[PDB]
Amino acid sequence: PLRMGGNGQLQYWPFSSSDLYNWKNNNPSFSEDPGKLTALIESVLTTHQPTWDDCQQLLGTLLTGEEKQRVLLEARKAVRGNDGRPTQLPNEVDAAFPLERPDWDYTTQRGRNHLVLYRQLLLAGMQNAGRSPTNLAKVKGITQGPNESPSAFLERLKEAYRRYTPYDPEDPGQETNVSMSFIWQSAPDIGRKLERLEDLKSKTLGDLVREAEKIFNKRETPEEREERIRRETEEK
Amino acid sequence: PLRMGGNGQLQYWPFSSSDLYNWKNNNPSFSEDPGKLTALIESVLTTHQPTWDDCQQLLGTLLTGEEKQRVLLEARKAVRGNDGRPTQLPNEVDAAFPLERPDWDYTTQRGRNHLVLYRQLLLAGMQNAGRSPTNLAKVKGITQGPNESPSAFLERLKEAYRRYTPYDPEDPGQETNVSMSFIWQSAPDIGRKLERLEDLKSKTLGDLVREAEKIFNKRETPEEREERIRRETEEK
Amino acid sequence: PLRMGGNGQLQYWPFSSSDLYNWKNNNPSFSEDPGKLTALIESVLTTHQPTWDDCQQLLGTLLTGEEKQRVLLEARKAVRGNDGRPTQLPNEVDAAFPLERPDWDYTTQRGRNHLVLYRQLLLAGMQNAGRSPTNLAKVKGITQGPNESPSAFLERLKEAYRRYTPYDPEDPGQETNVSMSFIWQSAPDIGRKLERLEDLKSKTLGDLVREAEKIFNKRETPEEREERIRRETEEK
Repeated sequence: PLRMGGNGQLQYWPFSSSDLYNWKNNNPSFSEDPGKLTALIESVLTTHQPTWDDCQQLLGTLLTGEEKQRVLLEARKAVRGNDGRPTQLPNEVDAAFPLERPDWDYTTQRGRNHLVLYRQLLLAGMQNAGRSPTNLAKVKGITQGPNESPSAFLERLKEAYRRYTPYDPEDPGQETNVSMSFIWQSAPDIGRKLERLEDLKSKTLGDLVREAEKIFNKRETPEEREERIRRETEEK
Repeated sequence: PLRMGGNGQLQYWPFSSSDLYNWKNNNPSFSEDPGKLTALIESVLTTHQPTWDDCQQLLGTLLTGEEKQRVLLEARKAVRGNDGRPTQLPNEVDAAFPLERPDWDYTTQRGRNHLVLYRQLLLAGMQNAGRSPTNLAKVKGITQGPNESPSAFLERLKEAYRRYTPYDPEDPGQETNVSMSFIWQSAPDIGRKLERLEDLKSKTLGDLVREAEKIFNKRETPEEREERIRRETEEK
Repeated sequence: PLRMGGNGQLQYWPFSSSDLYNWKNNNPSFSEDPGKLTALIESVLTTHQPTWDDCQQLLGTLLTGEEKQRVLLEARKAVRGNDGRPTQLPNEVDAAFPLERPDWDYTTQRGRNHLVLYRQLLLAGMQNAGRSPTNLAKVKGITQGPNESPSAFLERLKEAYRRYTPYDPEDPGQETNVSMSFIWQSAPDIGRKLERLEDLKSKTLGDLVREAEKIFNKRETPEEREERIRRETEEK
């Protein structure tokens, strides 16, 4: 890790093994649920400002051999040339994301910039390695459970988009797409009412969740329903 | 109708009733399939350069009383103020889309500009009146038939988006949304292969149609299949 | 451990015993799987910049008496003279990799260089001690499992090369050799297709893995197969 010392100079210290093992033990494996470790590592990359060697310990400790490999190749595939486009030119790929220890000096602006880029590419690698073979059926299979809140259902639906499509459900250009899945795959009472909303085209994903919550939050308690039935007094 | 005369001056002539009645008789009613008459009228608005009175004959002849009313209110709802935003200010609405004969003189740039705008708003009115209550189930219900070509299926899917959602399936921002429905609702053999395409995220709607056609075009003729079976020679 | 202090001077602190014991407890023994501890120690040698005494604690804590001995003799066997060749000259061997505490002063370039070399030789020792009696049958016995991904299979195949041959499967000169084992020992459907690839000679190990993944990723789901069978409608 690196931190700005009291003297205005970066200061280095190695990761405590307790932190590394705690991070490992409190999360699923990367393969089981890539989002978990990816989010943890994204955070650490910022708070701990790891050097290249530190990143090797992170990866080496939190990922299996096969996972790390996937991530590293994905990171190298994320390198861009000075024209902002992908590049497979060995020297450019090696310079951005070296597989062997680089001579980066954190006391230099040059070293720092490489470290920044390296960390950014590492994150990209994990994000992309966390992707699986596109399978739209998995997205269509996310249906709101009878007790499931609209916001909880939406999070599961977004997770399926992330895992099983190339589309980022948080992109502004995907909003109507996620919105349509949300409406279609909500519980039937909710979906029928969302479909009938006035100025439906104008509803954001957040609007739709709030409208679904109004219906859900109108759940009509089991006790209440039973009481009504009892007071039914209509016989056959 | 108006046309540029041989002397560089606009020339007026009334619609032949044969054209009006032919247009009516060769198309479904607006209610049955709004796209038909809307496209015909959009074309005529250009080729025939109708005046306000001509537009009344068009509407009066091709639409029922109830359809025309819907269209006219939809057209007035499409009027924009000078700030490009909707306006319900009577004077602005009346000036753009008058319900009673205006004093527009086609020999004046002023008259011509009003005519242009009027025609544009009329078209907008028809496009919007042609919309129905949002019903996502209708879009999910468009499934490729066993003999249906991928391009024919895509056109039916787009028609459902137009009729039963507020989303324009031709908008660039809707492409991934339409693409996902196209993949999910294609015939199962096709959908499974489209889902497995390399660099799926990179495929346009046109790309997906071409890939689906390759599979469809690999239909494996009934005769061929039967022949194979005959030459099976595998008994039980 | 050593680290560059805020004053530009190396600073020493002893290993926390919690780190040493955590490293031990979270890994297999060296004998069980040498790669585990070797990779951990390679990392620590960099991040913790251990002195000669620190290295004795590392080895003493993570290895058994018999393992440490193997490693130390292997490290001394890795010493090179100034002509880049092996040397068994006592003074040269002792100077590079001393068995008794040396007078290396980390505040001197002389001391630092010896420390660098010592750590490099220690790593070499572990890498070589981790080797076992050459046994090609073990490499031929690595066969892809029916559920095993091509990348997971390749990692197991490389592990067998490391453990049971003198060849480094990551060497550029071994690529065709590993490639041929990969093709021959892949699952039969995959191997038959890899063998038929156009311009096979041009395929890297990475290319072959990607081609095998396309076949594997075409696994034809059990459910799918069953469905097909049901819809078979061919009786006997």
